[PDB]
This record gives sequence, structure tokens and C-alpha cells, in this order.
Amino acid sequence: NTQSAFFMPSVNLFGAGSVNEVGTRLADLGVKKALLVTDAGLHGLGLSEKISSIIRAAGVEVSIFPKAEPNPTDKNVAEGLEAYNAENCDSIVTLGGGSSHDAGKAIALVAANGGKIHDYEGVDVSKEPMVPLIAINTTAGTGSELTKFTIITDTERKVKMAIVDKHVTPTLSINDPELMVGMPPSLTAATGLDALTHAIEAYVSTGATPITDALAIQAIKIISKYLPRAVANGKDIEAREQMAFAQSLAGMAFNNAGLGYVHAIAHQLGGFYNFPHGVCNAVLLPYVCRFNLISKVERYAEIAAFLGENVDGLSTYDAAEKAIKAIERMAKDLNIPKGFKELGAKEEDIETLAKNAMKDACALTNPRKPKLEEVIQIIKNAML
Amino acid sequence: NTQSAFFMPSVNLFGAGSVNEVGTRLADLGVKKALLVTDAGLHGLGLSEKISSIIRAAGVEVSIFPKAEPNPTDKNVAEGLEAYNAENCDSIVTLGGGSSHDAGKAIALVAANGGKIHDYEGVDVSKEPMVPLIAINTTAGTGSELTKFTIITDTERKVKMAIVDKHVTPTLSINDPELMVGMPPSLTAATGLDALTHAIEAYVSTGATPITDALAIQAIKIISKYLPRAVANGKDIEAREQMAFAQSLAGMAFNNAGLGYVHAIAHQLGGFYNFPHGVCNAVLLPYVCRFNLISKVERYAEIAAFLGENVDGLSTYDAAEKAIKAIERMAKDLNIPKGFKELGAKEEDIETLAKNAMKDACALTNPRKPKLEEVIQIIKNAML
Amino acid sequence: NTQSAFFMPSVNLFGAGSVNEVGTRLADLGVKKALLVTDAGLHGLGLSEKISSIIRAAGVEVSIFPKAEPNPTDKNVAEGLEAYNAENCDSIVTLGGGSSHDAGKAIALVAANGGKIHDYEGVDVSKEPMVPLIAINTTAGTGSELTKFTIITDTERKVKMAIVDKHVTPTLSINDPELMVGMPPSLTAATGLDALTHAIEAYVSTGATPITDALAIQAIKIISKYLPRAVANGKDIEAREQMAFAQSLAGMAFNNAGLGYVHAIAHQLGGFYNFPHGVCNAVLLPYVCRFNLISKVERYAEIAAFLGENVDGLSTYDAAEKAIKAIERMAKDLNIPKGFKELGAKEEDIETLAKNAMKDACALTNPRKPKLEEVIQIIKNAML
Amino acid sequence: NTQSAFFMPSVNLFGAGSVNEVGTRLADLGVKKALLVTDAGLHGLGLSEKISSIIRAAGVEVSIFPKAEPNPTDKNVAEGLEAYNAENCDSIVTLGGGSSHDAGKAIALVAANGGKIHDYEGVDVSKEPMVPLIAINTTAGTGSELTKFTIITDTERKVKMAIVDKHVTPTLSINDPELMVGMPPSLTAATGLDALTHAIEAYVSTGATPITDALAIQAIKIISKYLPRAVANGKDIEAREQMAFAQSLAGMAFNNAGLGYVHAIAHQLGGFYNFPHGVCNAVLLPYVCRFNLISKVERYAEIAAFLGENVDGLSTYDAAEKAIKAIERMAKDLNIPKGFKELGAKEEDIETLAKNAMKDACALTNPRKPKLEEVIQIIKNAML
Ligand SMILES: [Mn+2]
Ligand SMILES: [Mn+2]
Ligand SMILES: [Mn+2]
Ligand SMILES: [Mn+2]
Repeated sequence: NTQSAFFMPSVNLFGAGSVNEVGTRLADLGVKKALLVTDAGLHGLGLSEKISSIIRAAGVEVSIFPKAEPNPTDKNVAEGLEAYNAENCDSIVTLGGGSSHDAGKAIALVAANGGKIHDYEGVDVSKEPMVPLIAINTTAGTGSELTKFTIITDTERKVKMAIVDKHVTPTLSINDPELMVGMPPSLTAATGLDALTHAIEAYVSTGATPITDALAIQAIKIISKYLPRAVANGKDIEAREQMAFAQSLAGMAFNNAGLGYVHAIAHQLGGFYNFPHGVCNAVLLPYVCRFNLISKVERYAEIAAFLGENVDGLSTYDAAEKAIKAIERMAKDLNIPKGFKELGAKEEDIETLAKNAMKDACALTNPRKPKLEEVIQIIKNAML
Repeated sequence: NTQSAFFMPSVNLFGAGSVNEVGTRLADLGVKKALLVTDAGLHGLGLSEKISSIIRAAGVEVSIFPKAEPNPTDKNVAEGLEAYNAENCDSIVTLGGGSSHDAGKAIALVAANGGKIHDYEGVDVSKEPMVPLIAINTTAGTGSELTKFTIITDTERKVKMAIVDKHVTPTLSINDPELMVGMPPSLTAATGLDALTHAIEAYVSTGATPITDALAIQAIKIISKYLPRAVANGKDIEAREQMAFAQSLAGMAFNNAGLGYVHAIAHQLGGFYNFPHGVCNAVLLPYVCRFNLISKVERYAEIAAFLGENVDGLSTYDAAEKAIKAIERMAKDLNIPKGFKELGAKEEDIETLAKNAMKDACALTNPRKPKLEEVIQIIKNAML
Repeated sequence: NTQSAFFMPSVNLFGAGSVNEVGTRLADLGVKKALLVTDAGLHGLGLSEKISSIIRAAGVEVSIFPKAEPNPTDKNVAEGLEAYNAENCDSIVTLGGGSSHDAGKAIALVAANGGKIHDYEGVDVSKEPMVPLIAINTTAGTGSELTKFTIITDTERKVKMAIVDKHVTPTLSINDPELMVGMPPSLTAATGLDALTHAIEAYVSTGATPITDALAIQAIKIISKYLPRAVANGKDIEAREQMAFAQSLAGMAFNNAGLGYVHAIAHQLGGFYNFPHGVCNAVLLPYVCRFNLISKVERYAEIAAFLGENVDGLSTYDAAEKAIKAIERMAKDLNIPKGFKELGAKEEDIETLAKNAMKDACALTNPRKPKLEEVIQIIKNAML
Repeated sequence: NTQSAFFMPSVNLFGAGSVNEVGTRLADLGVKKALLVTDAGLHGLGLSEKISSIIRAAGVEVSIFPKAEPNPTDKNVAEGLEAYNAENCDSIVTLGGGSSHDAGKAIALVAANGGKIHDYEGVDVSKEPMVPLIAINTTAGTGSELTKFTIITDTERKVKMAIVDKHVTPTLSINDPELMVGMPPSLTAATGLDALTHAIEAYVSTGATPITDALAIQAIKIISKYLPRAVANGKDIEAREQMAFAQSLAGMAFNNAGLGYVHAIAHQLGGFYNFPHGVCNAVLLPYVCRFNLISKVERYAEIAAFLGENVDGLSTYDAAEKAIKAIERMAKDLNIPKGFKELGAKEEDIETLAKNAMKDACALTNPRKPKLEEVIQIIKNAML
């Protein structure tokens, strides 16, 4: 069949100052105590309490759980659900980047489902919707405040599992760019390139629809113009607002179109070496795009135009290639590592990495279907 | 502030066969009796009964209210509220075009807030969200299955009131293009041109965002290619699916960006003479675009490109004029009336219509802020 | 259904002198006596006997039936079968233009199925293949030596009936350009413009496939270059051979894609007034193309390029309009009447003409689905 | 003489599900027992049994001969005749690729003339038509379901003989794209490049006609767009259906125009080393095309445009070179070896290969007539 679906929270707030409403919104849902899931860094800056004050000034109680780690783990979820039950909480508020969002979603799902986080790895394997959750986003990538995806790291196999379930769509989302001014340049670049990867993989995905196409095209155009600006000056409010829009666009697109082998392989490099997710995506993107080129050459030529390249007088092929080179130039200008060999990756794991990549759910929508040998080749290419 | 928000149902189903999920979805909400709101035509074709079977086969009871009329009225809403209450319905399922969705939305709102429908004319006037509602769309225009708009006619003032309230966002939406194959050509043309008006007014609205821009641009390009094909052959399945996507994209765009003076004046022409909504929009669109040109000339030039026009070597002003000419050519090719006078309009009402048009909420987002005399002149030009 | 089928005689002979094989090929079929179906003009010019000689010099007997009339009638078929069964024939050889092919196909079908020619009006009505038949073509039009169409006129209804049956695809086809050198200019023009109508209607038909498209594009390009040369000088052997190829390409294309409302209306103007089939097609072609424009604007723009027009810097719409202008110009240069009233048509019959046109099988594949009102408007536009 | 001919089965089915008709069609011919000729791979996967079931469910008997080998051999044909007679079969159904079609055609031809397969090598060597045959195609290249070619391998001379005889045109053809989804990527690439070789060699062949040109041009354009898509994802239904159309187009074209020295040399390399047919064609095509440039430079420039290359501002010569470069890049993107020595070819054979190649029937229509030495240089260049 030709059936498809579009998922997103019913209410999504944007713009400078939107965070000052989390508490009132939390009160309208009729919940009483929220577990504030954040990371140690944002808690170690006072943002946790700024938000907690906003919620308490509306009559809702807060218990701060600042233990979500970059690449959140199953242990983070177990500790967070134990805190959730020990503190008699009925809601969850996530504050931070994708790690906080995914930790809160996992806690919220298991808190309504019982089980363990690992049992719901795959697509729509869970049975109940999660507890009320409001997601407040402070990074310009991921889009997890809008998605039905939670990426939990399995510590025994060292694999960043993709739990794709409609029951983890947040109740309400908040995208306040004033909370993103503090992202240091490396973080700005990595999150922005994770959003660009989302838009590109959604555009070439086999589950793409005219709606997701609209959103992904706009995301590529905005990132192409504003991401380098946000890396060059993080106090540039226009660039921050445009990247907040681009991040939400890319999230809406990939959430409903699917991803591809960039994320399938990046999840394995991040589960093995705890590298930053966006850095992994930025290193892999050119190689997977070249691998996919013959399957979606017309769409890569369109991406070349979306990224500002002049494609006048060129075959679809020469334009498709200009797209990969513009992506490489951007990664180089945002001071992205040239390879995984320098970052700490080991040749002995390549084969394992590739096999786990062919089991990731993100691989199902890649436009080109490889054999194990070709995944090994992509991973080998990202080593230099 | 620079704050904005994006509203939408959390789950939106697309594709051939989507209606086959309605019953299960109703059961997931935990509802027990739904009032199925439709019109006399679709009930006479048996669609009401086909959907009723799907709903009852999942353990939910159905009572059919097939009395929503083109341009639903406050009396339709009162009768619907009585049927809803006499039969103890706790949910609503709308089946049809914009008239059925709005009748159901109005019934659900009044059933959850009290009073009468007239009490909520304006913006965010209600206090409680509306009863559970699933919207099944069968026309390729309006978008109402996704919006927070319900247009109900006040019969005494002869005014189609626009209730723009966050509390009438449907719970779930279903867009089955197989239910749209049966639209006769004039309805296909009128609904399609209403969707085109939605995308254009959203693109030039003062409340536009990068997100709404993405959606409206895609909608214009798709309508430009496929609406004439669906009008020429209603069994062109590709054109029908593309039109379903375009109508949803335009709905998403205008729901969150706003409309303009095309809709503000059309609501009055429809409240006075009961003309079909899309025909009023098609007649008025070139005149309001011309009136608005000086405020958004760059975006009208972009619309000219989206509509297939060649704008090489032209000033932005000349390209915006090519956009108006292409809109007029589409209206002529889809057998849209030349003016309003042949349909029954009376010059002795222009002033009343104009005064009411300045009270519509859609006028609040029009890019050019007019004076009574200018609204009058617009209606007068749309007379011949 | 994404299913389609391509039908054609298994052996098709081309080139100067190919007719000199008719006898031998008939002997390979193991046939013994054949009815030579032709028209009065070629029989009075002596071609019937010449061809009969080649047939007899190979051991097959021949009895000539030379009374098929331009716009063949049911009476022609009656007499034909009469002769076929009186003269004890086991095969049929058609010699001439579309009238001889259609007469022979009808006779061969009734000789194997037994009814009345009227009984098989429509699509695939018969149950038995027709008697062995070799078609020798002498006009650069129709294509019937390879098609499954036979158009016989119903003298009573005054309707050119369309019998579309897979069982009348001829056994063997012969395209000898040496027999067409004698076509006077008006016949050359009318048959060539009937071939152009075949190619255009095949290219825009709803039953087009990549194969029929391939054939139709070539037919348009060759007709565009060589038909005016063949009308200007019937002894231009190059033009005659290229026109023979183009007529066969267009026949293969329309045989397997379908025709449209040009033919649906032309069959009615021809059954009422005995006008030349190709002249009717040439008068009607621009009006039906304009009516169809909104359904196939992209393909009409391509036709404009195939007809030699420059479409650089034009919208698809303007390029399609240039295609219609090029068609009008060619018809004007080949001295085609601008309209029908000057030829003897009467306004009082349009309505009848329109109703009968909507019953022709050629109307089923027209890209735009019309209403009676619109068919009347087309015929009225084609009267002046 | 300027004479030519077009040959093809009278009925050719396309589209998903066409195979469900085979049984009905077998009954219409009046056949009692059919030999199902296939290979061990298709028999071991169970497809043979599906088709045998459709045929027997229509009252025709089936005996499966699953012993046709890639590069069918005279021993397979002799054994197939042994099975055919030792089971009193009166018809043949071929299911699979070119090897199955050619094996079945050869068995049926020897079954009707009594000779041996080696005796009919050449052009139009047989005296009787072959037994009734329906060809079910599962590969996207050969075209044998429509051709009068059977390529059977002579185990002693180590040469693939080409039997081009009017009597092996199948009775009916079925091209079901659903049966091609299982083609692995390398097989998809090799068969598709054999179809491309057919179309190119037909376009530049000395036996080209305007009809073969039309078909070949369309085939090249479709292959250029869809072959890399079918190789990148065999489950892409659109790509598979377009490739089925392109393979049929290329078969129709080469069947009636001729091939050239690509096939002449590849037949010898496949008879000597059991290489895949399509890989030999893909490796040799650029070298024979360069050799041919001076004879058909205008048609190679046109092929450059058909393959998507931009030729603006170039001499005809540079455009023809862009065509050779485009063929090489396509072969590289589909992982085609650049040379033959890494596959096992030996130099002491070059001369024998060349000698045998000037002896193949496909060499008569090549546009440039070479000398032994030039063929030797072609094979030597195809080694690196
Ligand atoms: Mn990501
Ligand atoms: Mn509207
Ligand atoms: Mn005709
Ligand atoms: Mn071949």
C-alpha cells in the first residue's frame, strides 16, 4: 500500500521567551509533580532552577534529575525511573539537548509500561502512551522535542539502540532560542550538522512524502545560510533563531520520513566510543551520500542547489557531486575532524560496527540497499 | 515578541485505505459513542454507512447526523448539539468536506464549553478543549481536519463567523484519497482553489514563519501542477493523491500563519448569498493580491515562479504581476465565474459586507492594512 | 491495474518493392484462395489486377471485390462476405487505404464469427480470430494494416462505428511506398494529418505507455518534417518513404495507447456528411487539443518542441499554446477548411453529433473527461 | 534494395500480474502438454511451481525441465529435446532469462525441423516454424521473448552461435515486473547493461530504420534514468517496471536493426570463459564505440544527449566523446570490471577470439567494417 502518517506534538511553542510558559502549560495538563530531566552541565549553570522556579510559581512541584549523560544509557533510565517513583512524580519535563529528551521519554515510557528500556527497541513495540512530558529544547539539532524516537545506549553490546514508537511523542514542545545562546562553537556545529544530516537523509529516504519534502528543503536552505553564522558568533540572535527553526523543520521531516545509513553507522560509532553524535554524522555524511548517489541522483542535484551551488549547464551527475563537495567544505569550515582514526576509533571493530549498522532501524529507509561489504567500505572510508 | 506556535493533531493518517483505521483509533481514545457528522449527499452515497460499519466493528456506537449543510449554520450546530446530547455521544467523527468538519468542531466546542457557537467568534475565546474528534476529509481543499478554525454562519447578521480557537484542533485526522475520487469537477476546482488561496494568503501573511513558508511553497507548486489534472479527470489517481497532500500542506500553513482579506471578504459574500466558499475565494484572489502587492512584492514574485511562470529579466514588480495573471488564468481554465454580479450579488450590500469584513479575524494578518473605502473598492471590482 | 499489452501483426514488410512478396507469403500460410478487397479508384487504375498477378504467380487464386468506398459502409461488408463465401475463399487480401483495410477486416471477422458487422461495435466483442488476412497499404494514413481497429459506417444511424477488437489484427502487413506515389496532394494531406492526429492523441491518451510514447514522438517529428514535402511534390520519394514509416509508427502507437475526442467527433461528422476522415481530424484537432490542455500541458509543450517550435524561456503553458499554433499553421498550409459549415454541415445536428460522439470507444482514452455541453461547444467552435 | 521488415510476437503482455494469464493463453492455442523450460535457480526458489500451477489450473499439462544453463549449450538443447519427446509435450513455456528463452526456442525449433542446433547458425536457416511458445521474462535485458534470435553455445568450437531465423519469434510474450524483484544487484546491472548495449548497437547499426531508432532512443533514455535505481534497490517497483519497458524497447530495436561488434566479440568471450553476457558487453562497449566513432559520430553525439550529458557549445566529435565517457561512468557505478584479464582471459586466445568474432552474424551490421588486426587491438585494449 501507499499509506503514510505524520506525527508531532499537538502544541509547539517557538521564539524568544517561550520557556516562561512551561509551568502554566504543565498546570493545564492537570499534573502535580514533574521530574526535571537534564544533564549535569545545564544543572551546573542554574538553568535547572530557573525552569524549576517557573514551574513552582504555577503550583506544580519539581524534582530535579540532572543525571542524563551525552549518549544517555539504560542505567541512566533505570536510575531516573527509580527517582521518578521514589519522589512520587506524575509528569516529566526534559530540559536540554537530545540526551535529556531521550532519557525523559524512556523514563516516561517505562514508567507507564513497566518493562526495561531494551524490550521496546524497534518500531511501535510498546502498548501504552507515556506519562505527560513537556520537552524544552536548548540545542540546534536532534528535534527530539518533536519525535517518536528515543536513542538509548545499550551498555553491554555498546550499541545506541533506536526505539521508534508513536507513544514517545512529547505532549508539548518548547523551542526557546534564548536558551541556545550558550552553546559553544563546537556544540553549535555538531548539533547543526546533525540537523543537516536529518534533513538530507529525510530528503533521500524511501519514506519521504511531499510534506516531509517541504520541511527538509526549507531546513537545508536555512542551515546552509545560518549555521556557519551561528558557529562564528553564538551571540548572533538571528542565526540562533533561524537554526532553531531549521532544527524543528529537520526533526519534523526525519521523524516522518525515516533516516538512512549515516545515522545507522553513527549510532554504532557513538555506542562504541561515546563520540558526539553530530560529529559522527558530519564525518559520515559525504561517504554515505556518495554511496547513495546512484539511487537518488536527481535529489542530490536538488540538494546542491539548496546548498547554494551553481548547477547551471551541468548534468544531474555533476550537480549531484557538487552537493557532496559543498557538504565537505561546510564540515571543514566548521572545524569538523577529518576522520575517525584520529578520534580514537579502532580497526578491529570495523566489521562489528558494520554488522550492527545493518540492524539499526534507520537503515530500513536508506535509498541504496548495501551488502555487508559495502557498509565495511563506508566505515573504512571514514577512517582516513 | 517574536514568539510563535505550531498547532496540529498529534496523529494524521494519509494514503489509500486510511479510513480503515478510524474504528480502532476511536477505541484507543476510550470513547464509547460518536456522533458521525456528515452532509446529505455523502450520506446518500452510503459513505456514512461504510464508516459506521468500521466504527461499530471496533465496539464503538455510532449515531449519524447527516445534516451539515454547505456553509454550516448556527442552526445546524444547535440541532447537532441536541442530537449529540439526546444520544449521549461522548465523541464526534466528521466525514466530508470543510462544512462537516466545522459543524462537528462547533458541536464539540459548544458541548464542552456551554453557551452557543456565537459566543466564541474571535481568537482563543473558549475555556475548555472540545470533545474528542476524529476528522475524515473527503475534499481536496479546506484543511479543516487539521486546523483550529471553524467557520459557522450567523443567520441573522448574514455573516460567516470565523472561530479561531486552539481548542477545536481535531484529536486525529484521516486523509483518504480514495474517498475523494468521487468529487465532481466543479467541487474539485472550488476546493482546490480554496487550498491555493490558503497557501497564498499564508505565504503573504504577517504571521508567516519559516515552517509555514516551507509548507505553503510546496502546496503552491503541487496545486500548480495537479489541480487542472484533477479537474479534467477525477479518476486520475496520481492527481488526487497530490491534491490531498497539497490541501494538507496549505492547511498546515494557514492554520499557523493566518489568512487575509480574501477570506475576510469571502466569509461575508458567503454569509449574504450562500455562494460556494472556494468560488468566492477564486473570484476575490486576484483583486486582493493586487491590493497587497506593494506590501509583499518579493513574495508575490516568488509565487509567480511557484506557479510555473518565467520571470527571467523582469523586475520584481513585473514578476508579481505575472503571478496575478497566472492566478487569473487558472481561475478561467477551471470555469470560475467572471464576477459576483452574475451570481446574485447586490451593490446595496457592499458597504455592509465591507464593514463586516473588517471584523473578521482573517483580516488581522493581511499584509496591507486597508481603510473602509479600500475594502469597498475591492468588493466593487469583484462585482464585475 | 498496472497491466498493458502491445498488439501488432507478427510480420510487417517495408520498403520499395515489398509488395512483390504477397504471393509467396500467402503460400507459406498454406492458404489457397483469397478475396482481394479494394476500392473503385485503384481498380479502375489497374492496381488490383497487377497485385492479383503477383498473387497468382505463386499458386494462390484471387477473386477481386473492388467496391469499398471512402468511409466504408455496412453494405460494403454485406456484399463482401457474399462474395467471400460464393467464391470459396480461405483468405483475404486488402489493397488500398483505410477503407480497404477496414472493409477486409470486417468481412474477415464476420466470416469467422457470423453476426452482422454492427454486432461487434465496441471493444473486444468477438470470440473467434478472423480469417487469414494480408493488408497492403497505399495511403500514408490510418495504420490499419497493423491495428486492431475497423471503422465501418452505419448507414442507418449515420454513424462511423468503431470496432476495436484484438481478433482483427491482420496476419501480415505490407508498406510499399511505391504504391503511394500516385496519391494526389489532397489525399496525401488528409491521410498525413490523420496520422498526425493518431500520433498526438496517442501521446496524450490515458493509456499511453513508454512504448507507445516512443513510437508517437517519432511519428510527430517525421510528419512535421516530411508531410509538407509530400504534399508539395508527390514524386519526392524520400518524403513518401518517411511518410510511410511515420504512418506505421503512429498506427502502432494509437493501436496500443488509444485515441481521443478528435476521432470521437470526426467519426460523427464523417458518418453524417461523408467528409474525408483526415479533413475532419485536421479541422477538429486544434479545438480538442485546447480543450485537453489543462490535462496534459506538459505533453503538449513537448509536442510543440517535436513540431519544430522554439519554446525557450517559456512557461509550460505558453509552450503548449505554441503547439496548438503550429498545428493550426500546418493545417492552413495544407489547405484544410477552417471549419465545417462551408462544407455542408448544419447547426441543427450538432447536438446529435455530440451525443453520438460520447458513445465512440475513442472517447474513453481522452485525457479530459467532458460533459455534453463541452462536446457541443467543441463542435460549435469547429463549425466556423 | 531498400527493403526492411519488423518482427515481433503478435501479443505481448506487460505489467504486474501478467503472468496470471499464462494458463488462459495456453488454452487459447489449443496445446495439450507444455514443457516448462527454466534454470536450477528459479526451480529451487519455487517459481517454476507457481507458474506450472497457473497453467495446470487451466487444463494444460506441464513437465518442468529446469536444466537450462547460463549460456545455454547444445548439450542442454539435446537433453531438452530428450525430455520434450520422452514426455510427448506439444508446447513450450520458457520462464526466466535469455538462457531459458534461447534453450526453449532451440528445443522447439529442432523439435520442428529435426536437425541439430549447430546447423541453424546463421541467418534464416530453418524450413519450418517451431512449436507453440509463450515466453515469461524475469530478467531486464535479453529481450528474447520478442526476438528471432536464439544464442546457443557450441561446446567444441567454444563459440556462442547466433541463430537469427524468422521461425523463432515466440507466439506470445509475458513481461511481469513482479517476477524481476528478486534479481540480485549484480544480475540487475549485467542484464540492464546488456539491454543498453542492444539499444546503442541498434541505434548505430547499418540496419536501423526510423522505427528501431524510435524504440532505441526511448530505451537509452529510460535505462539512463532507471538502471542505477534498480541496481541500488531491487525492491523499487517503479525502477523495475521502467527497466522492463526499456529491455523490451531494446529487444524490439536490435531484433529488427541488428547489433554489432560488441556482441560479436562478447559471444566469443562468453563461449571461451563462461563470463556473464552483460558483463562482457559492459566491458567492451566503450572500446567498440570509440572504434565506431568515425562512422556514426552524429548518432554518438545524440546518444550523449540521451544519457543526460550536456553537449552545449561542443563539436559533434566532443559530444560523441562525452557519450563514451558517460557509458564508462555508468559501468563504473554498477561495479563492472574495467578489463578482462582480471576475470581470467588469456592472450593466446585473443587471436582465436578475434577470428571467431569476424564470423558471428551480429558483425554484419556494425557501422565500421574492420580488419582482423583492428579486432585484435579491441580485445587487447579490453584487458588493463
Ligand atoms: Mn541525529
Ligand atoms: Mn478557506
Ligand atoms: Mn484516424
Ligand atoms: Mn545481448
